Amino acid sequence: RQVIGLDIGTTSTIAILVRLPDTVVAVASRPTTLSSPHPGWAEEDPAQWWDNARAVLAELKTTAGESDWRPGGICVTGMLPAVVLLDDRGAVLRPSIQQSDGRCGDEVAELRAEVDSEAFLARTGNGVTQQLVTAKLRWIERHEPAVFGAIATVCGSYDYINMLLTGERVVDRNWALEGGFIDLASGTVEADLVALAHIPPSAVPPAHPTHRVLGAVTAEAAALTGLPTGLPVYGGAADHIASALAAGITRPGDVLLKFGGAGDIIVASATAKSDPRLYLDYHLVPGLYAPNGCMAATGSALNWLAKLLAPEAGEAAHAQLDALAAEVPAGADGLVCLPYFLGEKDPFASGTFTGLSLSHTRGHLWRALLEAVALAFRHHVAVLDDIGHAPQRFFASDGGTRSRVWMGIMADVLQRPVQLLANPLGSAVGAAWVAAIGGGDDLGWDDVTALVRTGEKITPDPAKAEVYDRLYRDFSALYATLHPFFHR
Repeated sequence: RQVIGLDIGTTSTIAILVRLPDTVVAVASRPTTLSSPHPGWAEEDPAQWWDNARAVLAELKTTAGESDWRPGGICVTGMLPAVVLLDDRGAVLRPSIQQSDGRCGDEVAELRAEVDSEAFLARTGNGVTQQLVTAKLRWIERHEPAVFGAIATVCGSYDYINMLLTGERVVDRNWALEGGFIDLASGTVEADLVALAHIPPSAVPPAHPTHRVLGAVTAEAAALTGLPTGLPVYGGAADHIASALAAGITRPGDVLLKFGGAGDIIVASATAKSDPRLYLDYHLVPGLYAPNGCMAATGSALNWLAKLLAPEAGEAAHAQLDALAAEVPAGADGLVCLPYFLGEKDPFASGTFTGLSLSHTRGHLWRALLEAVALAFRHHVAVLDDIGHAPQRFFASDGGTRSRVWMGIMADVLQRPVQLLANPLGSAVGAAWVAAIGGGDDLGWDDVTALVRTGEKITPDPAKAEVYDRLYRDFSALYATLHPFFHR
């Protein structure tokens, strides 16, 4: 029994064909262009998503061949919240504004001055930020009133592709929630909330939950994509959440730790409870929420430091530095690092190394950074705990998992077992799974992990709890001490 996931990614459009329960029959990809017409702008062409999607779906069929082509449902995921504008005829008004876009600081300031940023965050479980569809909408109204006045539909990237597939008009709950349109209490688009963006409430399509069938592939879209006519299409899926699912975050208390360029932490919870510190999403798993967080400098901060410390080491840099840090005690001999090189995610704090002496070596520096990143991950976990999400079962994925030293450090700091895994194909897998569970009940959400490369489960050394606890206390006190100085 066969199923497809499609991922409308930021620099890449990826589709996979899975034969259940545990086989990836085919993978297709295509590059996507991130434009920036002015500094801090991040835009994409929704017509390239669609062209990418047609190519990659058709290639799936061409790769697997007709004799192994029997797809039974498709789910589309991608980045969010992207802002796509359609006029009354369904045509794209201007290029899509991506979530990394930075053009709307002024409107964020107004929004923040015009509503209670806490009441708001308690309401939508997301903060008043440039990532709100609402902030980008206010910017457009003031900078491109003609675009603004022509808006019949505002939606996200994968919502747009789904419309092209089914002719339905909806958005993912999660696009609307991250976007600022949904009240957690009601789980629906609120007039109230749309009004803030000064668009008519008709301009935002009804929200739709990922796990439910959204519609079927139309005749036009069968033609353009190769997909069978009438193929069931599921709700669109938020990319980072589908990634959490694929990593096996399916039960309340499950936590994913993503050692990417920027770090993420994603947790499944029965508790919906916004917090100034952590953003909220619905899980794909019905009934669950997915509080999540991001840290700006993670693998990026290591790449920076590896270049400084192993200038002409090439790729071996990390391997070489990992080895040095290995020979260095936990806590790095009194080194304490704050890892906020782009800021953190509150203020504009900055990277700090302290406790340095002429005895420290490149290994201590590398280690201190390794430990600091771990420590920031710990802090999130403590926050999750505080809010009542009860973090307990831990997974790590992405690039940093290739470092046995880093992961040993992570576990010793967290003082819980950490299950390492590889999930290279990414979010597309979380998406195939949604359609997998919709086309029968021979499978649980649970079962996704047959599709990923689960690896070593690392146990902490309990004798390290006492040093990392004190380091944690130091890290915390370093930041509290340097706060006033950072906001001088």
